[PDB]
Amino acid sequence: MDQREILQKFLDEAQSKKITKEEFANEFLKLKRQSTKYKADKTYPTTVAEKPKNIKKNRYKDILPYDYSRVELSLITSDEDSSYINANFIKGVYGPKAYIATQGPLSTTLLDFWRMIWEYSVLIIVMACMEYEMGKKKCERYWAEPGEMQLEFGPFSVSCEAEKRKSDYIIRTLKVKFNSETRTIYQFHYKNWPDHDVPSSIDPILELIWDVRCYQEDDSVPICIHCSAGCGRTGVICAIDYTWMLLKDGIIPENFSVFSLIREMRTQRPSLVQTQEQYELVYNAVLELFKRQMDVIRDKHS
Repeated sequence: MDQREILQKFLDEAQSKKITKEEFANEFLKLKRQSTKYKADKTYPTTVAEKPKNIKKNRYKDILPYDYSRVELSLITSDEDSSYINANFIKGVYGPKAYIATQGPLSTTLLDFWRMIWEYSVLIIVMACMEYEMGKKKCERYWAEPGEMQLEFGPFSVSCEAEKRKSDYIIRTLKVKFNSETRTIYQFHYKNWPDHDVPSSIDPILELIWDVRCYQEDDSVPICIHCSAGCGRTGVICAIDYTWMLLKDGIIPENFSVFSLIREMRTQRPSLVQTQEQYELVYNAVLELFKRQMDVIRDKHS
C-alpha cells in the first residue's frame, strides 16, 4: 500500500549516506554495548541453562539461552532427559515460533537435538557452515550421507534418501524414524560462506533463503538454524529472512532499522550477530532486498 513510498525513502537514505566501514564499526560496537549493558542485576535470567545438570550441555558457557524464550523439551525418551537444550525461539512475521536458533549439537546433545526437531515438527534445518571449517569442527554429525549406515540417537534413527548439490550449499532429504513413524526433514547445509567478504556473499545467501521459502512459506512450524554457537551466522539468516518476509507481506514499517531489528532479536537469543562483518552482511542483504522488492512493485504496477 504505502510500501513503494517507504522502501524508496529507505533506498534514497542509503544512496545518500557516507556509510563508511568506520560507521559500521562504531555502530556495531554501540549495538553490542546497549544490548548487553545498562540492565538490572536480574535481567535475562538463564537459570535452567546454568543448572548443574545442564552445564555440560552448552558448547560455550558464555552463550546461554534466556529462560523465557528457551525451547522446552517435553518429549521424553530415556530417564535422564531434561527439558533443556541450548536454543531459543525467535519470533517471525506471522508467529512466535518462526525460528529456532540453536548451537551446533555436542556428542552429548545429539539426542536432545532430534528430540527438539521431532517435538516441534520442524521441517527445515539450516546449517550455516560445513562440519569442519577453517580448521575447526563446528558441531557433531547428526545427519548421514546417502548409502551410509543409518545413525541412531536413542529411539531415533536417521538416514539420507537423497542429496541435491547446488552452487553454494547442498540439500539433504533426511528420513527420521521414531515410534514406528517416519518424517522427512530437509537440511540445507551451506558450504561456501565467504572468508572475509560480504559483497560476494549477498546473492548466494538470498538464494538459500529463497530456496528455503519454496519449501515453507510461513511460520506454521519452526525453521531450525545453527552452525556452532547458534548466534553469528544464525542471526544473519534469521534477520535477513525475517526482513524478506516483511517485504513479501508488504509490511515493512516506517523508519525500518537494521540496528533495531538486531537488537529486537537479541532480546530473544543472546549475541545474535557476533561480528561487524556479519552485521554489514545483514545490512547489505537488506538493501539488496529493498531494491528487489522495488523491482517487484514496479513490474506489477498496472
